[PDB]
Amino acid sequence: HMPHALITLSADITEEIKKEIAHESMKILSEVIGKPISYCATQVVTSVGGFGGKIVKSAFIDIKSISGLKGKQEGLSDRYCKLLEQKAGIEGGNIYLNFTEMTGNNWGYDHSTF
Amino acid sequence: HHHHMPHALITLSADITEEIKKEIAHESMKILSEVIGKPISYCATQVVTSVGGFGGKIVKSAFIDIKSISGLKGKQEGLSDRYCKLLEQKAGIEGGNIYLNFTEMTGNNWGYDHSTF
Amino acid sequence: HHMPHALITLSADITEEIKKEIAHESMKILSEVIGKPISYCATQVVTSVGGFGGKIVKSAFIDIKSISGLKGKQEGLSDRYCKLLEQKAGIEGGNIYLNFTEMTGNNWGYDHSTF
Repeated sequence: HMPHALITLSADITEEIKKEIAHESMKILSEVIGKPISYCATQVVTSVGGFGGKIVKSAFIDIKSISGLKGKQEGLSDRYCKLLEQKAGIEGGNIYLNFTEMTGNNWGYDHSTF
Repeated sequence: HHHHMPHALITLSADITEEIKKEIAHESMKILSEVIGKPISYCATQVVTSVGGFGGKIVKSAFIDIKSISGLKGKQEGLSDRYCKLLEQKAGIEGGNIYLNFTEMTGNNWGYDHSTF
Repeated sequence: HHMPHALITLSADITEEIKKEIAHESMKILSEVIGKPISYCATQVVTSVGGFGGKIVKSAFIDIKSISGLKGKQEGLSDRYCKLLEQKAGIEGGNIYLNFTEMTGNNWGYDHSTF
């Protein structure tokens, strides 16, 4: 399935906390999408962010994979919102998520495609 | 009367202050709300500082990823004009060094506050 | 008129100069493999904190987007970027994911307008 999470968040957090978020994100991907964690990936990007016209700690989480998302979107949102709430104090009302299934031909990994 | 949930992820490579980045995020959300037509409480924006190039040269540039649950069809031109005027005014980025993408998402692929749509 | 773009999110500890070199080479790769002139090839290099397989390690995610012109070139594109990131940033091929997306022109904005 090759799940990936690009997490763009604007909290003032330590680098350690960013690493813990990346770690928990890969665990979340494996547990909810159901694949072995060795193929789960995550990048955490620090941003300057706003929600509803206000500058507030917030996030956008871009989930992409070679299928495996259909029906699992709700569970992933609840896990990620609890995580960013727990590690960065970001409110659920200030987090957007996106889920996108990609065909193998448009998925690159280790010099090749699927 | 119809909920659209617009988002703009702005990746730009200008040398600008954090305050100017906040102003960009703020104006971006106003632009989204005014042009896509939704209440601004549902418009969101993240500004990401990058190292960037255009046309083989290293130059002030940006990539603006606009996403929503519909509401984009026909509004892309107006959005391109307002964002290019914004990044030019605040960061000095030329219109010829900004790319934008527009993507309409189905509700089931949109997460918010522990649930989906 | 393909307008290729590469958004490179990588978590290596590299200099700003090296990041410019990656962006510079990225546009050349776009121009050479998609077959277009480089004047419309564009790239952003974004520094992240990243992991692969539950561990924190240098890794990358590469978002390749254009108005078509990708169909069939993805294999070649993955090979060049994986070699580029290995050579300039020491990132292993097994810690790089890539995505390819063809956009219709009406959903492609540039210089105050669309296509």
